[PDB]
Amino acid sequence: NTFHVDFAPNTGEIFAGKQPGDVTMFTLTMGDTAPHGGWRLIPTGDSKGGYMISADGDYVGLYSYMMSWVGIDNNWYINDDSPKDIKDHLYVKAGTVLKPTTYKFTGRVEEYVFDNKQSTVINSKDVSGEVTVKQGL
Ligand SMILES: OC[C@H]1O[C@@H](O)[C@H](O)[C@@H](O)[C@H]1O
Ligand SMILES: C[N+](C)(C)CCOP(=O)(O)O
Ligand SMILES: [Cl-]
Repeated sequence: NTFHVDFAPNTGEIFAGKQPGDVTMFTLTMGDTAPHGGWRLIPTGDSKGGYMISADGDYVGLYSYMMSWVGIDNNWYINDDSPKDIKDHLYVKAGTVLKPTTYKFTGRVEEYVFDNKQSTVINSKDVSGEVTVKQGL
């Protein structure tokens, strides 16, 4: 089926400290050419509520560009009817302190349709990814 999703950690190195600017932790690309109503990311496990979890026991908040956070529902969502693959990124807010360790994210992605118009889930995939933060000496 034409539904597809790519959840990948960012290739570039991340450095421990107060992040100098917005830094992408993960890249998320999902799409379908044939009809649907929208898309959502439901964080799972210890990612509950939009969080990366460190091997030091720290949660760090993830933010989105394309989608919008609904905490009442614990999901990022975006409503769009179009074939164009959605280019979205999970990132950390500037000034966010990162520690030189391994940050994990688990979730599941869902696709839907509106009739009428309340969410019916057409597809799901379980995304996950990790990013290991380097150090500045
Ligand atoms: O486009 C409808 C959306 O409404 C939001 O409130 C909800 O959190 C999403 O899961 C989705 O149902
Ligand atoms: C934005 N969030 C509520 C999903 C995560 C929390 O972010 P922050 O409290 O780490 O800034
Ligand atoms: Cl957000």
